[PDB]
Amino acid sequence: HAIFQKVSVNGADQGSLTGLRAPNNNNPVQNVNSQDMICGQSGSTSNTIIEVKAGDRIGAWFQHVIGGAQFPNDPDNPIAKSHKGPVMAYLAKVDNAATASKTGLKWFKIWEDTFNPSTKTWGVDNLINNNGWVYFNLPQCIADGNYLLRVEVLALHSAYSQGQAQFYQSCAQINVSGGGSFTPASTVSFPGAYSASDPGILINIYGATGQPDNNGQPYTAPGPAPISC
Ligand SMILES: [Cu+2]
Repeated sequence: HAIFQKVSVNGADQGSLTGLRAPNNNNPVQNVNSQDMICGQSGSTSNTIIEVKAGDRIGAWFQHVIGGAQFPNDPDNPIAKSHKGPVMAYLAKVDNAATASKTGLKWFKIWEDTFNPSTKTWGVDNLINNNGWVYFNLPQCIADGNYLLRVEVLALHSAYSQGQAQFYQSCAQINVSGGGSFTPASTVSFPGAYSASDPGILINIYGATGQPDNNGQPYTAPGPAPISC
């Protein structure tokens, strides 16, 4: 139960919900065909378009509730330790980030922190270790102009049952400067890219004693592979 609710560019805190299309509530989206799977549920929107340069270090801040922790010593801030799973980042080219409809956009994945079989660590584990933040670099090669940056936590604690995997989502409205000439080799539709019966969505991640280690097996994240320049 968390909400990506704040961007940071090379450390520069862009402000709570500045240029964010983010849910009001922290309830999970579980129907992978739902329109809520693009930028999460409808709720907060913004008129800001975050000015970034191709290559910048984007940090995305997840917290239990809007504002941060729901109460002093909140055990589920930034997210509950049980919510093991990957975190994923997509881009989609638009004319005007502020106006653009979230529907029908051609998405492409730029980054993912999935699972490490050896160290037994998930994307969410790093999320928590980084006090809610998730850092990644915007690819150098992408072409200038407006994008929707779509960061997405996938929690797989109950994902052993069909349609019980949990998706947490939000979109930063951004604009890219000092870019290249990379158009994606292929794109994916949202909703559409994820199938409920995927190895990464329908999956039991619990080992013998019941620890969420995926029996030290390599996780296969949903959607396309991250791009490369
Ligand atoms: Cu939850």
